[PDB]
Order: sequence, then C-alpha cells, then structure tokens
Amino acid sequence: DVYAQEKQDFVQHFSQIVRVLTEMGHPEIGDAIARLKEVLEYNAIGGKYNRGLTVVVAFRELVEPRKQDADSLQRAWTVGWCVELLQAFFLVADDIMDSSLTRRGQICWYQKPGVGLDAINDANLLEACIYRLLKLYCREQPYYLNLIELFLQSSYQTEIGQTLDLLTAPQGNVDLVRFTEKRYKSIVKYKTAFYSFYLPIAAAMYMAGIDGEKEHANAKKILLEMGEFFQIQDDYLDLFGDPSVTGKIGTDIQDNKCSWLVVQCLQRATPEQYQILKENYGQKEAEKVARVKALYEELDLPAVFLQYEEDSYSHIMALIEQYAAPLPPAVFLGLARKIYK
Amino acid sequence: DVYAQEKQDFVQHFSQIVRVLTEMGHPEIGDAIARLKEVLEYNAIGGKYNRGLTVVVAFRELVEPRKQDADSLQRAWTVGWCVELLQAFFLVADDIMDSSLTRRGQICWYQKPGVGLDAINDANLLEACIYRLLKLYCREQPYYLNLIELFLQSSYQTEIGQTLDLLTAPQGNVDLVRFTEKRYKSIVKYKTAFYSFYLPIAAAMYMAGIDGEKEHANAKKILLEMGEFFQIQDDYLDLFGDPSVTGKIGTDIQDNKCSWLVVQCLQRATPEQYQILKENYGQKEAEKVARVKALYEELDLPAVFLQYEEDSYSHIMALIEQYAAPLPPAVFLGLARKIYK
Ligand SMILES: O=P(O)(O)C(Nc1ncnc2sc(-c3ccc([C@@H]4CC4(F)F)cc3)cc12)P(=O)(O)O
Ligand SMILES: O=P(O)(O)C(Nc1ncnc2sc(-c3ccc([C@@H]4CC4(F)F)cc3)cc12)P(=O)(O)O
Ligand SMILES: O=P(O)(O)C(Nc1ncnc2sc(-c3ccc([C@@H]4CC4(F)F)cc3)cc12)P(=O)(O)O
Ligand SMILES: O=P(O)(O)C(Nc1ncnc2sc(-c3ccc([C@@H]4CC4(F)F)cc3)cc12)P(=O)(O)O
Repeated sequence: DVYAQEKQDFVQHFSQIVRVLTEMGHPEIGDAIARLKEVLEYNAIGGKYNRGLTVVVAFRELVEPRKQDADSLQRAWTVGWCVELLQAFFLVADDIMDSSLTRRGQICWYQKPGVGLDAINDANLLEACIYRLLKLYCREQPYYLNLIELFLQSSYQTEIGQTLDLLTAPQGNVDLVRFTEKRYKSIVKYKTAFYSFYLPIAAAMYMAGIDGEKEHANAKKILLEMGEFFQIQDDYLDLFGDPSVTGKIGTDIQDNKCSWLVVQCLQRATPEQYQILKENYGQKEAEKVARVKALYEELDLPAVFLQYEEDSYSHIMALIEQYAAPLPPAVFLGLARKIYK
Repeated sequence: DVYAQEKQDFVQHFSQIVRVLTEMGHPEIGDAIARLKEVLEYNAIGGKYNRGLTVVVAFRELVEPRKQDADSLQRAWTVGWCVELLQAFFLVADDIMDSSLTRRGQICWYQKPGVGLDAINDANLLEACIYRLLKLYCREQPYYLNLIELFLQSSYQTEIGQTLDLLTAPQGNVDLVRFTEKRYKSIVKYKTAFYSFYLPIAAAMYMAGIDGEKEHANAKKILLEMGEFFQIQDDYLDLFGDPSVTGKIGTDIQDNKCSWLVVQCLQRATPEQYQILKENYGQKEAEKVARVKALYEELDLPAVFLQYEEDSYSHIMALIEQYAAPLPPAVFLGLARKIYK
C-alpha cells in the first residue's frame, strides 16, 4: 500500500516543520510564535493526510530514483505539508463561516475557549506558513516560482468556490431553486477538486521538472473529473453510507446543504414532490429528515448513483488511457484506490 | 503637493483594476465575480490612499524620467492598488475580530446585512487579488518574484503583530500588566509599521531595479522608526486631539486598548495610581473615561509626548542624513509631511 509506506516518515517530518517555523533571533515575538505552534499542532494534525501524501507518492513515481536524494525527500515532505497547511487554513475559516461545532471528532479551533474569532488571524497564519516553508526549503530551486504561483492560484480557486457556495445556500434563507446541476458541478470544481486533486499532483510534476502547459492541462482534465466523482460519492455516503464505513454522520439534510442527492432529487419531481422537500429540508426535527430520505429512496436515487458511478469509472479510465502519458497511470490510479470509500 | 498631483490618475485607475479582476471566459462563476466586484468597491474605496500613493510617488522620485513610460505607470498604479487591497484585507478581518461597528464613517462590511461572517471569505479574496494583479501586470518583469515575496512577507509580519496584539489585550479580560513599552514597540513594528511604511517604498525600489539587501536594510531602518512615531502620534491625538483635526473620535479608553498613553501612564505611577486605572480603563461609562484622561493630564503626559516628538524628529533626520543615500531624501521627507497630522 504505497501511501501506507510513506506515511510514517511524512508524519515524523512534522516535528521539523514546526521546529523551523518557530526557530528566536527576535525574542520580542516569542509569545506570538508559541501561539503559532499551538495553532499548527491543533489544526494540521489529525486528518488522513491524503492530499499531503499524494505529493510524496507522486514524487516517488515521477522522479528517476537516481535523483531522489535526502534533500529531494525533505522538500517533498515539506511541500506535502504545505498542502496540508492550505487545508488547515480553509477548514479553520470554513468552520467559522458554517458555525460548525466539531471537526475530526473534536471541538473546532474557533469554539475552543479563548479562541473565538481570533481564529480568523490563526487561519491567516496557517496560509502564511506555506510561503515561509516554500522559501526555507525551495528558494534556490528552478520550480520555486511555479510552486508559489500554484499555491496562490489554488487559494484563489478555492475562495471563489466558497463564495459560490455561500451564495448558493445562505444560512437562514432556504432556497432550492438555485440548487442546479450546472451550479453543483461548479462549486465542486472550484471549492474542492482543484486543491484536493490537481494541486498535489501538480506540485509533484513541477518538482520533477514537468512544467509543460500541455502536460499540466492533461493532468487537470483527469484530476478534476476524479475530484467531482469523489465529492458526489461523499454526498451519497453522507446519507446512504453506513457510518462505520464513512466516519462522519450524515447531517447534510438538517444543514440544508447543496448535496448531489438533493440536486438530482430536484430534477426528478412532479410539482407536488417539491413541496414535500420545501417543507422538510433543513429542519432540526428528525421525522422531517426521515421523509426526505424516504423521498430520495422512492426516486431510486441509488440506481441513479450506481449508473453515475459506472459511467464515471468508464470515463476516468478513458481519460487516463488518453491523457496520462507521459505520466505513469499509477499516479492517477493509486490516488483513486486511496480515496475510494 | 506631490501626493495631491498623483491622486486623480491613481483613483481613476481603480476602474481598470476592477474591470480586469472581473474580466467572462467561465460564465459559471459569474455570480461569485459579481460579489467580488461588490467587495472591492465597498472595501478598497473611501480611505486617504496614503500607502498606495506612496508607491506612485516614490516610483516617480526613483526612476529616471526617460524610463517612465505609459506601461511603467500602469504597473506603478497597479502595485499601488495592491498595497491598498492588502489594507482592505487586513481591515475587513480586523473589524470582525474587534467587533467594530464602523470604518470610514460607514457600517463595517461584515455588519452589512446579508454579509456577516461571509466577510472572512471576502477578506481572503481581497488578498488573492494582489497576486492576480501582480501576475496580470508584472509577470514578465525582473522584479516580479521580489514583489510576490515582499507582499507575502508583509502579510506574515502583519499577522504576527495582530497575534501579538490579540494576546496583549483580550476582549473581556482586562489586564494592564502586559501593557509594557517593549511589547508596545513590537506590536507597532509588526502590526502597522512594516506594511504601512516599509512595504510601499520597498515596492517602489524593486520596481526601479533597487534590489540591494543593504539598500533595503537602510530604507527599513528609517521607515520603521517613522511608522513607530506616526502610530504613537495617532494614539496621542486619539485622546488629546481635536476631532476636527483627526477625523476619528477617541474610543481608545472604552475599548481597553494598548495605547502609547496608557503604557506611559503605567510607567509613571505610585501603586495607588494603578488602582484608579484598573478601576476606570475599559468601562462603558463616561465619568469613568474622564477620570482616566484627567489622570494622564496630571502626569503631564503631553510634556512627555512633546519630548518624545522632539527626540524623534531629531533621530529620524539623522537616520535620513545617514542612510537615505543612494535614495533621494525627499522620498522619506515627503512621506513624513503627508502623514503628519
Ligand atoms: O461496493 P461499491 O463500492 O458500492 C461497488 N463498486 C464497485 N464494485 C466493483 N468494482 C468497482 S470499480 C468502481 C469504481 C472505481 C473508481 C471510480 C472512479 C473513477 C475513479 F477512480 F475515479 C468509479 C467506480 C466501483 C466498483 P457498486 O456501488 O458499483 O456496487
Ligand atoms: O469482487 P471484486 O469486484 O473483485 C471486489 N471489489 C470491490 N468490491 C466492493 N467495492 C469495490 S470498489 C473497487 C474498486 C475501486 C477502485 C478501482 C480502480 C483502480 C481504481 F482505485 F481506479 C477499481 C475497483 C472494487 C470493489 P474485491 O476487490 O474486494 O475482490
Ligand atoms: O503643532 P504640533 O504639530 O503639535 C508642533 N509640532 C511641530 N511644530 C513645529 N515644527 C515641527 S517639526 C515636527 C515634527 C515633524 C516630523 C516628525 C517625525 C520625524 C518624522 F518626520 F517622522 C517629528 C516632529 C513637529 C513640529 P509641537 O507639538 O511640537 O508644538
Ligand atoms: O511656524 P512654523 O514652525 O514654521 C509652522 N509649522 C508647524 N506648525 C504646527 N505644526 C507643525 S508640524 C511641522 C512639520 C512637519 C513635518 C516636518 C518635516 C519635513 C517633515 F514632514 F519630515 C517639519 C515640520 C510644522 C509645523 P508653519 O509650517 O505652518 O509655518
């Protein structure tokens, strides 16, 4: 299991990441750096690390082993951690915006006592640490500027998607008319697919000298289609998954979210079916949640998902056959096997 | 008035800034871009634009007029606007953290109805726009990477200071023991001086080919000492200024802030004077505010400020005489004349 082999060394490298981001020439800022230590430890640790590890795995698959020295690996781990800090920045902030209670089975940072909206500044420091790391480890490298720009573009794309999400589903203002498929695909593309699929692979490519605009265009065609499928999967499993399988528990309906399900549900309705969803979707009560689930069931939406999963598997295989070269197909396929739940 | 000459053209260029940051190949994100237009217009417009204009004025003073073509000026205006967007990013967010009501005599963005904590994402888009602008206007230039890194370093330094501020004065937890001078100088240095004084001049230098580590070290020695003085000035004027002069009205005492005044006040106290400040500083009531002001008065703190202003003027002149070369002294002096209130 190629990801499980690399994990040990990756998660150990965190010690050094934090040591270096807090390494004492200016004793005056001690107290803020301490706080920075605390923010990293609480927010970068505890996930599965899929995105970060994809950098280290791709790097191994993309570089000639002759050219995989100790330095090269330190940089790969670091850039991997950069991806993880990006995620930490987004999540700290999104949890504030969504009024979330927990994240990874523990209290969101901003809910922790004495933190509150100070978390906004903490999220910003998380983003800042990316560019500090890139500079400490990669300034002298020929791909240095490509990475800076790739992280920046990835932040912008994610923010644009978050904006589009916030527009599509305002807390307190339940409206289903703007839960369209065109709109769903866009949110997923910008809000998750880009930084979760494209970014880690693309960081790997750059680090191995692969900076062709055509090569990157091709990786991206594949990786976006992948990330779309994997988000639709999570939406499905949110409801119809056993929570032993998932790890979450499915609040998408109480939270009035733009899930793939409710979208597809919306397309397959006599006018009278809409009124039941208007009535039930978003409410605290549990009997209400049940009537929504029963509804999606009586529209054989599993059958619709199953069909989507077939077609999607076929298309992605085709893409990989057509556009992976000159990359090894196992960079894409290994990712798919790792994220499939 | 060198700043008043450049203002017209600078503020007109905003039209183009916004046109370009919202310029339609991807119709799917229309709705988020619209929102981006709205965020820029509300948050980048309405200030004095000192920081932004310092880029355009310095550029004129630093480049040989032969080499000040139409392109060169577009880039100067743009980078100026980049500074202004940085400010917009910080202020949108700081207003959330401080639970501010108004900013520039109007409702803070996050208080505007339908915005709320969505403003966090909006602040982030403001930061993102800097790097989009830098790329659209400067990618091909030899100073491109220096600007990217300068903006990033400036964000980090500001955030670190904001962290140190948040630590020093927690809303709800009034403690004066950590309002020390060493701590005050640090907050000002990182939170304001760097990005308000050093950054705009340094962006100008880079754009004119001045990338020496020694030249930048020297500009910075001057500009930090300047920014320190100008913040101490604002603290003073917050209380002892006529508000016809200032434009603000002095809430620093109700808001339990780490002002230069309260700091210096703390150093000049029998133990019994502290108890009056413990008692009065931070409270809603007005009679309480008065007893604080009366206190600072009876410690001849104007006399202490006056002395500080003399010594400070002398030191800054000395710095400029010693370290401005090979820059023209009028870049520093013009800045001082523009910001002195
Ligand atoms: O037990 P499930 O996972 O629910 C089962 N699924 C499968 N069963 C046997 N082979 C495959 S191969 C496969 C699959 C793998 C990857 C992908 C997407 C393309 C990718 F890799 F991104 C899509 C479908 C699913 C799949 P079903 O729901 O089809 O009954
Ligand atoms: O009886 P098999 O079909 O061979 C069964 N397979 C599965 N069963 C229930 N869900 C999934 S999902 C799945 C799967 C996931 C990803 C992929 C493709 C390689 C990749 F990860 F892109 C192919 C198949 C297989 C798979 P087994 O492998 O446990 O024997
Ligand atoms: O009417 P105020 O402004 O209050 C008056 N101030 C001055 N009066 C006549 N010349 C100068 S030159 C001067 C000054 C200018 C710049 C600076 C700081 C160095 C810098 F430029 F950054 C410090 C002091 C103040 C100053 P006072 O408070 O000293 O009575
Ligand atoms: O009677 P003057 O001393 O000549 C009087 N000057 C001032 N009066 C009250 N506040 C200030 S603050 C001030 C000032 C500010 C900045 C500077 C130095 C050049 C710089 F902006 F660094 C020098 C003096 C002069 C100044 P005027 O200029 O209106 O005639």
